Amino acid sequence: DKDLSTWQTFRRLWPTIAPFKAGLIVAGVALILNAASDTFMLSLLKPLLDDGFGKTDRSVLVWMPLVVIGLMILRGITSYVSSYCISWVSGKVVMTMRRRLFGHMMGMPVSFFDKQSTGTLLSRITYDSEQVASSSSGALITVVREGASIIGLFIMMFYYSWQLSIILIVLAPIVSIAIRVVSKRFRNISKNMQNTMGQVTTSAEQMLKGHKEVLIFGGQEVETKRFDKVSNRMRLQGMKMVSASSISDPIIQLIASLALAFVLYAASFPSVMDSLTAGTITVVFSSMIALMRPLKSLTNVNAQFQRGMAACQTLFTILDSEQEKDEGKRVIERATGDVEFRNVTFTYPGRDVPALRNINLKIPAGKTVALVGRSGSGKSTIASLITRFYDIDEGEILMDHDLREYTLASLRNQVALVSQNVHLFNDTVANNIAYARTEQYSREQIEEAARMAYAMDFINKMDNGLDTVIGENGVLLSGGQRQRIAIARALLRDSPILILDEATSALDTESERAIQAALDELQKNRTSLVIAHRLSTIEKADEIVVVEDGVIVERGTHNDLLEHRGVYAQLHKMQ
Amino acid sequence: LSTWQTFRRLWPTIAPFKAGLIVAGVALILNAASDTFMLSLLKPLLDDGFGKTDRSVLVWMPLVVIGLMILRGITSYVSSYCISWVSGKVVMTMRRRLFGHMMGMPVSFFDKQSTGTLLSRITYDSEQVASSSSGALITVVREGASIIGLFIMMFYYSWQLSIILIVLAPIVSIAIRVVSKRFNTMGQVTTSAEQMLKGHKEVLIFGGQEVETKRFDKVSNRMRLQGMKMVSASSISDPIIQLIASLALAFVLYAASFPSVMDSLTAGTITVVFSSMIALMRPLKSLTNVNAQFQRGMAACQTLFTILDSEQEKDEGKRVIERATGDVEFRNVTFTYPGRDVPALRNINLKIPAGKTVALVGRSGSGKSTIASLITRFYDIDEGEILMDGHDLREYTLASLRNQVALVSQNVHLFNDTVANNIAYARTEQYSREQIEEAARMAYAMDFINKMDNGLDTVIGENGVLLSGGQRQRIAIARALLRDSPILILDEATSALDTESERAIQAALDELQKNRTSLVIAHRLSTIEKADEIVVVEDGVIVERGTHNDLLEHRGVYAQLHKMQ
Ligand SMILES: Cc1c(/C=C/C(=O)O)ccc2ccc(O[C@@H](C)c3c(Cl)ccc(F)c3Cl)cc12
Ligand SMILES: Cc1c(/C=C/C(=O)O)ccc2ccc(O[C@@H](C)c3c(Cl)ccc(F)c3Cl)cc12
Repeated sequence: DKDLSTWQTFRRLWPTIAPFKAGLIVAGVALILNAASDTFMLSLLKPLLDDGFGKTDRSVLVWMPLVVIGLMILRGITSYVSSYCISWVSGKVVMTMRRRLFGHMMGMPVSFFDKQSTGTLLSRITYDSEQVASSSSGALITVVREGASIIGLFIMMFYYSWQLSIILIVLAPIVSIAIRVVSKRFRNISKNMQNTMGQVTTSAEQMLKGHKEVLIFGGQEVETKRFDKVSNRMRLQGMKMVSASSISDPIIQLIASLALAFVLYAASFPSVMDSLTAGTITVVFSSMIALMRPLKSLTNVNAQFQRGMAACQTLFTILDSEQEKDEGKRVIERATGDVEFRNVTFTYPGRDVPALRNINLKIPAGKTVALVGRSGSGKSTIASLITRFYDIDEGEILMDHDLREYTLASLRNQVALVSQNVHLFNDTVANNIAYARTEQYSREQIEEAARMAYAMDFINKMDNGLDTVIGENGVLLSGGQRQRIAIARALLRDSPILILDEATSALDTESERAIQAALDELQKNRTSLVIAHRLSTIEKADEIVVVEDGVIVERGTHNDLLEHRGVYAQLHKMQ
Repeated sequence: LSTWQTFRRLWPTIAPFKAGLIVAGVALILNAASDTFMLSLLKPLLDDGFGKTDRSVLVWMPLVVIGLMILRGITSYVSSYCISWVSGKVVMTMRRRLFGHMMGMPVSFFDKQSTGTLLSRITYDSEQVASSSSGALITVVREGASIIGLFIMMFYYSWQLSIILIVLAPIVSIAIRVVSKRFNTMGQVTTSAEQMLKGHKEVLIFGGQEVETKRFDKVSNRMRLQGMKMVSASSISDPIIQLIASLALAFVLYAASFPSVMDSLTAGTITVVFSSMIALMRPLKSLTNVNAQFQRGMAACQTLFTILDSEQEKDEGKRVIERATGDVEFRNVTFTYPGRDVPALRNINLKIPAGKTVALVGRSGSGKSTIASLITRFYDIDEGEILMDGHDLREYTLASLRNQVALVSQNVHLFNDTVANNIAYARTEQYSREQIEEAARMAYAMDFINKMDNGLDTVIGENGVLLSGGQRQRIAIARALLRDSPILILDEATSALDTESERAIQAALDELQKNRTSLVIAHRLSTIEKADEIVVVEDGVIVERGTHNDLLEHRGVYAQLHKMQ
């Protein structure tokens, strides 16, 4: 199962890697020469013992130290080169994975974000994309280098004492099965301790975060005894974790030791020790010893690699997720702003009570309409629907054509959102007022935008004034100032359809007559949809609609609904 | 001086277990000795086994190797188990100590530091200390035994070559020094992605996909460059070090050529001498880096002694109250958060007559929440006096005082356990499951509990991954209801009001607030208008108050405040 899953996942990833195939190829050749350094250095023992102590000083003297120094230079160079090439390929593929995930997540449905913590996604894309590369790199390096060295060593063993090698080979399958069984018995118990440590973490974190309810409700004994239990289980699982390998390693090298001691017990018998010499035994047996590390490394590569692909899969699924549905094909430059809800009903995902039902309303160009009604109702939902954050279930919302006929980009350039909870990207004030159009709007343009939004009183108080850096997640700006900055954005862009949210707005602003003048100047021109909560806007609004339980129950003018004096006057009395 | 004083402050926690350390130490000694005895055997094999003596190649070697390997494996297993046992015991003792102590600290301690930082103190630092110190001990003993076991063999089998190597060791040391000396962007990646996911709403309108894509491009590529840089630096270091060592060894071998030397050497003598020289390269590497790891361990440990030496909140109150159906009163209370010098609360006087619900409204940042924080004595005041039943809150022992208050807030933490057990938190045995279940429906929390797979015995699993914002709130109400606490503190600033079933929560509050003292940081219109007294807070002071004939018109701020929300 999992070999197949991991291999299809890998064939998915190879497109991302193939552009850096040159780096891969180079690293591989360097690894080959690296393994040959070691092979050719172990060969150097034969001429040393036989000739250099068969009465010849030239060997030990002139060249042997020279060749060793040169081989070590070669080893170091192959080492550094392979290291660098692999680290380069990995850096590239990791960064590529990350740009893919970022670009994709940016284009996801809003439902995807309100539901998931920003963190989990952020953490996964930084950690997993690095792990895929680490595991893949290690696996490749192992196969190449150590599979080259086992070849070198097997051939050398066969040239020097063709006989002894086969005794090792015939022993190989049963030794392999023995080692594999011993390995599978004990060492495969990381997740046990991962669970237990997750419990340690959970207890500690619940106590630290919920410190205040522990204090009020007096659960110190409960939390304590709980930690006493889980920490001891964590201890015991750490000890079982070590015991696994403490038991499995000596056993395994003992098995290999038996195989080698049999080979050596044949070294004493006459048929083969006659042809051979004291220098050949040395190189052959040292080859066999050297082989133990490559064999160990190679028989764990599937573990390493399948792990890498198991993380690559969690990245791939995020990529496979469905992005925002966008099939408009219609584009509009500077819409007029004639927005009409016809028979709109809509229920948020997962819920079972519609946030809106049979909603019918009409907003003509250049004029405003206030959505007042019991807090918690669907006026906010109405606002959210015009931007296609959520697709209605039944009916149709028209802009001049159904919103879903329009490209999301074109549809969204028509809409300007002014609320207190606007996001302040950490950057200059000017670049926050001209978020994604720094190239299109002049400095004087931005200056006048901020002036007309009655924001310059608190900008001129900044450190560098208008070029001061707001952000750092918005500490430097209060809400009454965030509103005016949002208003500056909207004035600059001069979008044809405004969505104004005074719900979250703070009317407790030392400067709110200025916020009111900014709004008056903002909405002179264009269609406006206010989730109203101010005396000023409901005073000047062209139409007031009263919403409860996702239904429009009364429509009319302020004065006409007070002459009427029905539900609107009930709200008037209440607020 | 500090690096060792910290270890001696720590040694008391370890000394109960020195019994394992010494056993591990002997095992390490014998392990080094086994590895040395095999290099010893190297000479008999060659010389004797091919001084025309199959006696050695059949008898000596095949069985002595197996014996030595058995001993090696057992010494390894034993030292492993001993060190692991002691290390587990100390990390357990220390994690338990830190959990208890941190829990006993005041809220002033938690405001400064992140919760995740304090969690790291328990999960990692406490393990890193024992890790680094265990590794220090093992390196010291094991490799300090191997180094001498090898040096002896070296000088014995050929004093000539060995002194030649020793005379070179100083220069080699200085050289490896000079090169091992030559041995933010991640924050920008996490930030560039996090403030994208934050402003996804603002990125979709204004069309900020392009500018964000290229911002990321920049940041990601910059960290890729940094990440390659570090590995390149690390990579080059060791090749050069191996080259240096190999130079010295090649010179030694050029020396073995001279006839005065070679004559002493045999096929086996030189073999084992150079074998031990090479083996010595890993003891030396380990023995030069050991004090660095001890340093980092003891630094992590003095971090935790900084935590342990901090003081737990003060509970000198010797007064107990079984239960207090009584009023809480603020008498000219003034407060300033430690570290700030502008009082969050100036001269304040506030009465919450028993049974009555006093709803206090105030601007989001104001000291309205500070009041409810003061009643439970999360912080002590600077001037004034808070009386519960006409006696200073500080007169009481904190346990009794907090038994009288129940907190209800959306963000109330739900601890990984059964729904039922969360409702009877810290008093699971006291209340019968009938009491619990009644408390559950009385809070309208049952509408969603039976939907759960095991209902009331379903466990909130994986740090609270199951429940909704609005569900936690009804569970908190159930907890306070069941406990039936005289003083109700109801936090509605964190409430998250827009929910699927808010009428349920509202009626739950209706039931809870009734015939019970309630002090609510109110945002809801309903809990406000049907409250006994409304109290406005502006900055550190109270501006104006009002009942039901005054709720009609307030002199101060209430008009605009009510108009905003
Ligand atoms: C020692 C060893 C490990 C290592 C596992 C670990 O260290 O965890 C892993 C896989 C192996 C597969 C075959 C095998 O066959 C023996 C006959 C053999 C060969 Cl073919 C060559 C040289 C030898 F020395 C031996 Cl003994 C030994 C193996
Ligand atoms: C190889 C090595 C490391 C390791 C550094 C690293 O790996 O980072 C660290 C410190 C050293 C100090 C002296 C030294 O002297 C050489 C001549 C020597 C001796 Cl005295 C004994 C046996 C030998 F095999 C060698 Cl070569 C070598 C050292």
